Amino acid sequence: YTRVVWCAVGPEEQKKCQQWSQQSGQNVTCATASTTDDCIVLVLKGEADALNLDGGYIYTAGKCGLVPVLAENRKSSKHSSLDCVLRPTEGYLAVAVVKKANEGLTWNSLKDKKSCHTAVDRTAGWNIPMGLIVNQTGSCAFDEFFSQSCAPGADPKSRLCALCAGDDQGLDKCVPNSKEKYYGYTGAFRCLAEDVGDVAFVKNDTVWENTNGESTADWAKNLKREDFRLLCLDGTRKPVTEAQSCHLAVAPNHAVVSRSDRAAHVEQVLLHQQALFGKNGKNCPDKFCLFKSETKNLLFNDNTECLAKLGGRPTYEEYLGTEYVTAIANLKKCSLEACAF
Ligand SMILES: CCCCCCC/C=C\CCCCCC(=O)O[C@H](COC(=O)CCCCCC)CO[C@H]1O[C@H](CO)[C@@H](O)[C@H](O[C@@H]2O[C@H](C)[C@H](N)[C@H](O)[C@H]2NC(C)=O)[C@H]1O
Ligand SMILES: *[C@@H]1O[C@H](CO)[C@@H](O[C@@H]2O[C@H](CO)[C@@H](O[C@@H]3O[C@H](CO)[C@@H](O)[C@H](O)[C@@H]3O)[C@H](O)[C@H]2NC(C)=O)[C@H](O)[C@H]1NC(C)=O
Ligand SMILES: *[C@@H]1O[C@H](CO)[C@@H](O[C@@H]2O[C@H](CO)[C@@H](O)[C@H](O)[C@H]2NC(C)=O)[C@H](O)[C@H]1NC(C)=O
Ligand SMILES: [Fe+3]
Ligand SMILES: [Zn+2]
Ligand SMILES: [Zn+2]
Repeated sequence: YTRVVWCAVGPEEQKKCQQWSQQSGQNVTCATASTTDDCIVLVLKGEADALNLDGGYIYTAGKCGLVPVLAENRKSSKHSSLDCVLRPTEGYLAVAVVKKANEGLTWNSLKDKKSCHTAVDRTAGWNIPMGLIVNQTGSCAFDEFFSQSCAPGADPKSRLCALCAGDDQGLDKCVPNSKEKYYGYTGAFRCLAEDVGDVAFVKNDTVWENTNGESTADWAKNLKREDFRLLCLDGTRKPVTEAQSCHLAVAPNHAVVSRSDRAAHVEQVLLHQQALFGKNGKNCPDKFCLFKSETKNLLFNDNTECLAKLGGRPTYEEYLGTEYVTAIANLKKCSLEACAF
């Protein structure tokens, strides 16, 4: 009776999920929704069991009673003796990236420029940068800071969606799923790489994984790290190698969430699923790899080494931390106690 229903966001994730479902022998089956919020609703209704969420979405799900179950864990440097599944998470660096050729663009001259965001409500793409901007300008009119943007999830007829391109046909403009060309970490970075936007709000890893031949994708194969600069909060610009000293915040890792009454069951299935399809899995790269999808980051981030257990059985507030949680609450005053559904 240990069957788990995963929630896929958009048709590309659905496709990957179906493959996983086939290989799992129906231990995992798939539900699909157009947006992450819709997937959250499916979980609440008990029509789906779980999905992997960015920190920003964990906050939404948390208010509605969903709980973190396992966290994405990437390549470490320390803790190297301890196993991946037991190793603590280090969190990723949220950064703002610009073209080197775009001289004189600093943090202090971002107003009226063109911005690329992963999606509304996400940590590096929205919550961190817009929280900082709202704070600095003392205004809730974050919708009027940049001249134009691609922020998937915003009103398709607003300036916040002006730069979004939609799918292979121009349909689904600004939808918060991989159908939108400039959606997510990869899409937001592509938005910058193609000079549609002036700045991209992504995490540190995105820059590295899509430059100097790390990505064989059409738009990325010719990109060089040296051609990019990170915007620091002190008004300086640094090479992408200096992320440790030039980031906007440290973000809590993406995590699997489920309804609390299903948490234990979801955990045991997943631990077994990754033994089969994880980084060193029995059937990866032979038959299926759960953490691969050609830089598209479908279901999970492509740089995920393993899903790790969470020390101290944390609530959603403890995981994201009190630092990050307070930032979100303040930004959400612009747009204390309620589930948003
Ligand atoms: C006071 C208000 C707190 C905020 C709200 C409550 C949060 C409650 C949970 C957080 C507990 C704090 C750290 C405990 C931890 O598990 O982590 C390290 C301990 O690891 C081990 O070796 C355990 C080995 C176990 C063997 C025994 C079986 C050391 O911690 C330090 O190093 C860790 C990796 O080297 C980072 O995870 C951690 O930061 C964390 O990194 C991420 C970036 C994320 N953004 C987190 O939000 C951040 N921490 C906080 C508190 O925000 C960092 O401070
Ligand atoms: C935008 O501005 C608000 C207002 O300052 C920032 O919220 C504030 O965040 C700090 C740190 O999270 C909170 O201060 C304190 O933290 C210490 C722990 O170090 C704690 O001991 C104190 O009780 C206190 O919370 C502060 O409470 C909080 N202020 C308010 C009014 O909620 C927010 O972080 C800023 N946004 C961004 C993205 O920086
Ligand atoms: C930013 O992210 C990049 C890529 O995720 C990190 O570079 C990787 O670091 C590991 C060891 O920590 C190396 O073994 C990998 O080969 C690197 N990946 C690539 C694609 O080059 C980098 O360490 C991160 N920077 C910070 C400051 O966290
Ligand atoms: Fe994220
Ligand atoms: Zn820092
Ligand atoms: Zn606790």
